Amino acid sequence: GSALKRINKELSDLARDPPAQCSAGPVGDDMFHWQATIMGPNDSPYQGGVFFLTIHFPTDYPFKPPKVAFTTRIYHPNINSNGSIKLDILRSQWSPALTISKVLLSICSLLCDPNPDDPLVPEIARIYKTDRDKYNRISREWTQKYAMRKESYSIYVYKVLKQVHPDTGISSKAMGIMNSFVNDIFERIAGEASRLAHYNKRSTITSREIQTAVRLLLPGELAKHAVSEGTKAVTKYTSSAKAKTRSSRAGLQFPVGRVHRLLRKGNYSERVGAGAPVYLAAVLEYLTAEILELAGNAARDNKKTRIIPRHLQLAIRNDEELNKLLGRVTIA
Repeated sequence: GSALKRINKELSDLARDPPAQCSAGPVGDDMFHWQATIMGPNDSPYQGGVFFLTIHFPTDYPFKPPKVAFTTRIYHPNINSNGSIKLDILRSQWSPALTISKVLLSICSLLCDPNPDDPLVPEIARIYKTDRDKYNRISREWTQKYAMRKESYSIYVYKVLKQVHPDTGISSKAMGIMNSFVNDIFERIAGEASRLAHYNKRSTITSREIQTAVRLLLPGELAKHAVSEGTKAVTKYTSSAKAKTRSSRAGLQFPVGRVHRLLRKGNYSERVGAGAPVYLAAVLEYLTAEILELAGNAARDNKKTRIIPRHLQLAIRNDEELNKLLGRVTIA
């Protein structure tokens, strides 16, 4: 679609020469929903703070303006508690010629030079005009008080397979599918968790939002066992000593740090608790163990010692719950 491609080009343009004091990227695999971070302009009382914004592209982009709003509380004549930004380009003076990079730069200038004559919060716009010292001081108070290549898991898939079926291998084509399953589950769970975080106005994704997403997106026994594996992992991670590896502290084969990084890298939320990646990592490992156990069992009926894409198709189709989860994923 034109909207998508236009969005993808701006990202490419933004990626090469990012805007000063700014950065933006999609949320998960959703190109129509971005997260943006602005470093406190040096020529402003907001210096030192990191402000988080949300961006939503309409279907008719670039012929319609993007919906931009602050998720971090800020004190400004043109920004209200809803994060709404009164800026001419955002609504009145939209043009397809503008870019998200230009928008963000126009917002930065707005923080350096407010427009108190066309205000969104009158009290702030009055304090700004009559007592600039009071405005600058409160701004810093708020700044201080509020603004402070598909992934591959071949090793861990291999490690789980060695636990479940020590004498069964997996072809390269079968391993690629595994990576597709793990990445899809990651995207869908994280995506939902992000939704829940924004929905309830939470700046940190914790194991709480990871569990609710699992309980909602996984069917029947898969969800019940998944929730059990995620809980057992988070319990072991808290009690276990700090000296050993995050994955080891949770008794998992999958990498917590990598998941934790991806949780941040994906812009699913402003922050990500330390429990969240453990929970998701445990959930990812369990499903991998389930899929690999069935596939290997499938490779055995045909007297094969190496899982191939066919045995993966079979293991999913033979299990009602898994097929409900992995039906859409392609299997060549």
